[PDB]
Amino acid sequence: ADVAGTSNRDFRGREQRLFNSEQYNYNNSLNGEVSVWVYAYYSDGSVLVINKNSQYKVGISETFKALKEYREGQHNDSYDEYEVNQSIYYPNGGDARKFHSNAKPRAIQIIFSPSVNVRTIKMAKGNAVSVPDEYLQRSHPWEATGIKYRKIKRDGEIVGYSHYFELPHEYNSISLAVSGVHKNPSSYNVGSAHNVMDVFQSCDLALRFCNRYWAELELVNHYISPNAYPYLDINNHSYGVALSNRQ
Amino acid sequence: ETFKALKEYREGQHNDSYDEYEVNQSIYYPNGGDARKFHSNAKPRAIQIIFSPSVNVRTIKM
Amino acid sequence: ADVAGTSNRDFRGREQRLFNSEQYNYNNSLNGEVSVWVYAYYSDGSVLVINKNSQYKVGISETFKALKEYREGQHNDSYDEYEVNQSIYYPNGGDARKFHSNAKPRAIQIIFSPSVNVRTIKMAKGNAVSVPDEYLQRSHPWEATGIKYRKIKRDGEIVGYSHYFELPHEYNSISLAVSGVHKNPSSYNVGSAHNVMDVFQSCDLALRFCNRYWAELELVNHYISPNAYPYLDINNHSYGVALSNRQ
Amino acid sequence: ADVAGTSNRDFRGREQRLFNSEQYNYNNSLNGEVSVWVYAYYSDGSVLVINKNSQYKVGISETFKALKEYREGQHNDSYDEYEVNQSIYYPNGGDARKFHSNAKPRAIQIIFSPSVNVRTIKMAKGNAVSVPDEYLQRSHPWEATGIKYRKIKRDGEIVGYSHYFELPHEYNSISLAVSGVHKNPSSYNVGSAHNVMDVFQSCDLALRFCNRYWAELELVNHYISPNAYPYLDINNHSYGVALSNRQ
Ligand SMILES: Nc1nc2c(ncn2[C@@H]2O[C@H](COP(=O)(O)OP(=O)(O)OP(=O)(O)O)[C@@H](O)[C@H]2O)c(=O)[nH]1
Ligand SMILES: Nc1nc2c(ncn2[C@@H]2O[C@H](COP(=O)(O)OP(=O)(O)OP(=O)(O)O)[C@@H](O)[C@H]2O)c(=O)[nH]1
Ligand SMILES: Nc1nc2c(ncn2[C@@H]2O[C@H](COP(=O)(O)OP(=O)(O)OP(=O)(O)O)[C@@H](O)[C@H]2O)c(=O)[nH]1
Ligand SMILES: Nc1ncnc2c1ncn2[C@@H]1O[C@H](COP(=O)(O)OP(=O)(O)OP(=O)(O)O)[C@@H](O)[C@H]1O
Ligand SMILES: Nc1ncnc2c1ncn2[C@@H]1O[C@H](COP(=O)(O)OP(=O)(O)OP(=O)(O)O)[C@@H](O)[C@H]1O
Ligand SMILES: Nc1ncnc2c1ncn2[C@@H]1O[C@H](COP(=O)(O)OP(=O)(O)OP(=O)(O)O)[C@@H](O)[C@H]1O
Ligand SMILES: Nc1ccn([C@@H]2O[C@H](COP(=O)(O)OP(=O)(O)OP(=O)(O)O)[C@@H](O)[C@H]2O)c(=O)n1
Ligand SMILES: Nc1ccn([C@@H]2O[C@H](COP(=O)(O)OP(=O)(O)OP(=O)(O)O)[C@@H](O)[C@H]2O)c(=O)n1
Ligand SMILES: Nc1ccn([C@@H]2O[C@H](COP(=O)(O)OP(=O)(O)OP(=O)(O)O)[C@@H](O)[C@H]2O)c(=O)n1
Ligand SMILES: Nc1ccn([C@@H]2O[C@H](COP(=O)(O)OP(=O)(O)OP(=O)(O)O)[C@@H](O)[C@H]2O)c(=O)n1
Ligand SMILES: [Cl-]
Ligand SMILES: [Cl-]
Ligand SMILES: [Cl-]
Ligand SMILES: [Mg+2]
Ligand SMILES: [Mg+2]
Ligand SMILES: [Mg+2]
Ligand SMILES: [Mg+2]
Ligand SMILES: [Mg+2]
Ligand SMILES: [Mg+2]
Ligand SMILES: [Mg+2]
Repeated sequence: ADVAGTSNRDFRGREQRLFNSEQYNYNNSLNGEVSVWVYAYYSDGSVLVINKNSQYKVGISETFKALKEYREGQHNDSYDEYEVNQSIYYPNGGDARKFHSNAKPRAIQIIFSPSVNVRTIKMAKGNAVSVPDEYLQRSHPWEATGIKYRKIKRDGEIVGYSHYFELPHEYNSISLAVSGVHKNPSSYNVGSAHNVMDVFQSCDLALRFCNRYWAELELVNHYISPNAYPYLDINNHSYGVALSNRQ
Repeated sequence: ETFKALKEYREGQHNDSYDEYEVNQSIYYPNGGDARKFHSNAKPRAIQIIFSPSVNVRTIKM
Repeated sequence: ADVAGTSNRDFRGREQRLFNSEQYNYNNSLNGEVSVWVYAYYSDGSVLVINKNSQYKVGISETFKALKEYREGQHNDSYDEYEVNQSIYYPNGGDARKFHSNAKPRAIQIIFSPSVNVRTIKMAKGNAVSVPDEYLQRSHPWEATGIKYRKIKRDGEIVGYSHYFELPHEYNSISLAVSGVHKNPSSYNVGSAHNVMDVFQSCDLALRFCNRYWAELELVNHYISPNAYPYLDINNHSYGVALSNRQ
Repeated sequence: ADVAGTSNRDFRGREQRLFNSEQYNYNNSLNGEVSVWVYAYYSDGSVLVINKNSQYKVGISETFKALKEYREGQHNDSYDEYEVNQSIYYPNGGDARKFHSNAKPRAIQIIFSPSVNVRTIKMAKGNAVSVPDEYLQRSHPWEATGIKYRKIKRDGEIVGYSHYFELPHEYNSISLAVSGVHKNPSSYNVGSAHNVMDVFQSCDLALRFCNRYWAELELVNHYISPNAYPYLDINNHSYGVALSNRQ
């Protein structure tokens, strides 16, 4: 046989490159996944991740209460935290024993898989009683925030998209939903009558994952990296795997 | 349902809830947790899916 | 001096081989130990080991209750488990909040040291109220189960004997005692009048060991291997050390 | 065929009677069980049963502490009960908050299977520090109490033997061991040299059972009756099954 790495007959090299290219391209087909992650960062350095993976479109919707830190199997000041919520829903509405709950997120990062179309991304960032813009009567139910997403890149390839915003002020008390649509450069509308019931089934088939990691390092090591997920850390370093035309 | 949601939960009884957080960490990534057991008895041993007879079987997706 | 490994004057090699042979043969003398282990395997992957080591003869006897899983320093549903025992002693006799106690053993392995005589092994596998065979009136107090023991082998040598049985069914609710006698190819009966009081003293001198390990791996690493004990794991792999005529 | 119940050719009737006779006689053979029960009765109406079943001989030995009532999975005043024991071991030796512990047995019943030889029964009824008769120096280690055992009878047959004694006084604070030997009308001594190692193995093979029932009714219904055990209740009623020459 030809010697490795010296000719066009290195079929192991050609198949390795095809194996990667096919994964990249499958994810972008209408048969592929589109995925979103919301990361809520807490002052103790822990991170709640919520992930949803589905065909055609995907999103996540959470209340103010649901994004607060919850330590499984530990004390959580649960009575005082009921009172904190009352005081956040209406000023002076509660009887809490603290000025600032350390369970409130200090920051949110939203990441989409590279199979999203960025122009379809929509976010409803509401106040603590789940209203998008001060009063229901004057609320558009979302903002199209695609222009703010940064490309997470590895070896020159877009491995995902990130929108990050800090919540450093006492008044940053939010509810949050986000949504994006899978790329579709074709003129076959996946929600047109021929396929609309498949998209209804996709609403039931979407898989969700939720967990609190103790540190960004642990999130990088045990969540992002093992699953070949995109990520951007506090030092602006990009994680992910480049696949298109690569061995 | 998530992996976590299908685990056994005994309402109003002890559920080893701290150890079970650690079991989940060890299931999400090998050697990722610090649990005090090899196998969680809260993990399902089996799943049965049943549909009503009004389903069309060719549309079922899992 | 002669060079190592090249002549009959490698006295270090001769002494190494004698050191091993003497241990093998001492254990088989009437001055040596005979040992039994009972392993009760639980559905959480943990393993109760009971070991007894004595001269002349050895055994272990346990109730249904004693073989149930007990987690030292943790919750054990101890009130519900009293009710589980009532329901196991007589059908519908208890008021438990579960159909199957996960503390019930899923399997038993009995292992004897290679100094046992296999034809002397006896087992009383009783029901949950400690009766060998349905009713006392019709019970022979034991079954001689030696024919069922497998040889645990390493490098061609018998390092011990194993009888394993699963308890996979709801009705497998047992009490258990086992017993074996140290080899004695001589015509000197160790229980004849000259030595019988020594065997009575051996009943008092027998050393017992009991502990729950969290996994078969941990049992292999920290119990079986450090002490040069025989074992057979779920994958049918044999552990032990061959000693006869070996360096 | 002949009609049932009218001739010597009712082979189903003959086999039924043989089936019962064989159980009766097997239990009395040297291959059969001999069994002892100790029942400790508490003032709350509950009953601790300890049972031992073995070939050749059988007994039970318990400390003062071990015979005290223990409610599995409930409060047991365990600190105060340590102090009660100190005050029972030596007058004014403890710092308990009660004059009389309700965990002390009010009565003991010892029952043997009908395969015991009554003349071999021995009892060591000690004081609370486990001394048979006031001081060790003057103690015979047992009393042969067979003459006091009553025959428990059903349909004319001895189904077992009972010795009962109340402990109604404040000073009735006891430790207790009992022992009996299986019948052997032969001149083959089961402990002579030919078989002595089998009797040593029987010491390891003896099966034990222990449990606290909440009432004598529950003991009758769920312990005595289902297992065809002999018993004598507080009303002097005999329980058991007659088997010899019976359908
Ligand atoms: N492309 C490129 N890579 C370099 C150069 N110097 C060092 N590198 C390293 O080499 C790696 C890329 O190597 P290759 O994948 O073999 O080169 P390629 O440009 O992808 O070409 P093909 O894989 O043959 O299509 C990068 O990760 C760089 O860190 C350079 O001049 N050009
Ligand atoms: N006996 C034997 N062992 C082999 C052979 N080939 C590889 N081995 C390995 O060598 C090991 C045994 O080596 P030795 O103990 O030196 O050979 P031996 O047969 O015991 O002979 P002595 O120790 O000199 O009595 C085994 O564990 C084998 O895995 C072979 O042909 N014969
Ligand atoms: N033996 C006997 N039993 C009676 C009499 N009257 C009523 N019985 C009842 O009948 C039962 C015994 O019946 P059987 O077992 O048929 O009589 P048996 O004397 O044992 O005779 P075989 O069984 O034929 O050997 C007892 O439980 C009594 O309650 C009587 O006069 N004699
Ligand atoms: N020394 C080099 N000269 C020319 N091209 C290079 C060199 N090193 C890498 N490249 C190529 O340039 C492209 C971009 O790779 P690069 O590693 O710069 O991007 P990245 O990992 O997305 O971002 P960065 O490394 O800047 O964080 C890839 O195709 C890569 O192989
Ligand atoms: N390649 C070989 N050819 C001949 N004899 C061998 C070879 N390898 C090992 N032996 C010898 O054969 C005997 C049996 O050793 P072996 O390792 O097969 O037994 P074991 O460890 O009890 O079982 P196994 O390895 O099959 O689980 C030993 O004396 C050993 O030294
Ligand atoms: N009416 C009767 N006349 C004659 N013999 C009887 C009668 N009833 C029973 N028997 C027989 O007398 C024997 C003794 O039975 P019985 O029921 O009197 O003894 P038990 O059950 O040990 O004691 P008890 O019934 O007095 O508590 C048995 O063989 C039985 O069949
Ligand atoms: N504003 C508050 C906060 C707490 N408490 C009281 O202090 C007790 C403990 O507080 P909690 O907030 O429930 O904290 P933990 O019990 O420590 O935590 P958890 O409930 O999560 O286990 C409560 O039962 C409640 O009586 C209160 O009166 N008023
Ligand atoms: N891997 C583990 C498991 C438990 N624990 C400790 O043991 C205590 C009790 O364990 P937990 O798993 O919370 O069980 P329970 O309290 O019995 O059950 P529950 O929490 O469901 O009421 C915990 O607070 C925790 O301190 C631990 O340190 N490490
Ligand atoms: N069949 C049952 C089981 C439990 N319980 C009640 O629930 C309480 C807790 O149950 P238990 O079985 O004792 O479990 P734990 O307290 O969790 O474990 P442990 O006792 O081993 O520490 C008990 O006090 C008892 O009141 C009950 O009424 N009936
Ligand atoms: N003579 C006694 C008896 C009890 N106590 C105290 O009261 C507490 C409770 O008593 P205890 O006898 O242990 O009863 P419970 O806790 O009710 O029962 P258990 O321990 O069996 O669960 C103990 O920790 C001990 O401090 C004491 O000081 N002196
Ligand atoms: Cl497509
Ligand atoms: Cl010897
Ligand atoms: Cl016989
Ligand atoms: Mg807990
Ligand atoms: Mg609380
Ligand atoms: Mg780079
Ligand atoms: Mg081998
Ligand atoms: Mg409890
Ligand atoms: Mg206490
Ligand atoms: Mg009668």
